[PDB]
Amino acid sequence: ESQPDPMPDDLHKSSEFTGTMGNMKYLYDDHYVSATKVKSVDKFLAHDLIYNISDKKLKNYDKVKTELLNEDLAKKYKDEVVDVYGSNYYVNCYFGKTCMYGGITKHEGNHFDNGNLQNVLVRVYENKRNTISFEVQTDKKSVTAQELDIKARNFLINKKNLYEFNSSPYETGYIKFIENNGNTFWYDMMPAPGDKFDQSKYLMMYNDNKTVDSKSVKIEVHLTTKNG
Ligand SMILES: [Zn+2]
Repeated sequence: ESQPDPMPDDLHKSSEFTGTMGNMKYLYDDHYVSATKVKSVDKFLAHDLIYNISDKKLKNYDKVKTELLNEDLAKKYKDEVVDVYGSNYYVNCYFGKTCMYGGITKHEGNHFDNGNLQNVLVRVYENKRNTISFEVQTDKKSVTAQELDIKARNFLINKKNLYEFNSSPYETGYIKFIENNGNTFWYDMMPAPGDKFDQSKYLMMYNDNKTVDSKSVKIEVHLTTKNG
């Protein structure tokens, strides 16, 4: 069964976050771990996998630990040739090391043919009006929801100032995934109330390694603006 859509009090309010909105912005603004045809090299806890992945660009890490929801997932992927996509953090990361959640898909059989890319449609709703729509791309057949989530938020940060250093133009936001079997789920896009932001804790939602069919999945982003 589907996750029921948000109740009014399910959704975090950015007005109730008095920490730094930049710490959320940072997780999604041109920010991801990406690795291809890798195989885990080690483990810390029972539910995690460590990989030798170096960031090209700014050269900040060469090992990545991904935590999974349970031990069965770790065992399932441990010796598989995988591709990795996700949002990394350094604060309270403990095994040039960085930490993330989920992001795992088997490589073999998971790509479209002629170097093809699959376009996935994101409809954006602002105070319930579909104001803009845009496409994100993946070359994966079964893609993590996290990868599509990161791609969509990166675009909304840049095009819609979704997150800014001090705050956000939006009060609440969730990203909803609609699958072709009718299953739906959603992530809260705002930080928990209070004055600190816990990145390890926020990102932990991706631990389930949730995958969707890229060719068929529908995405909705539902935002509410501040005054009314
Ligand atoms: Zn691959």
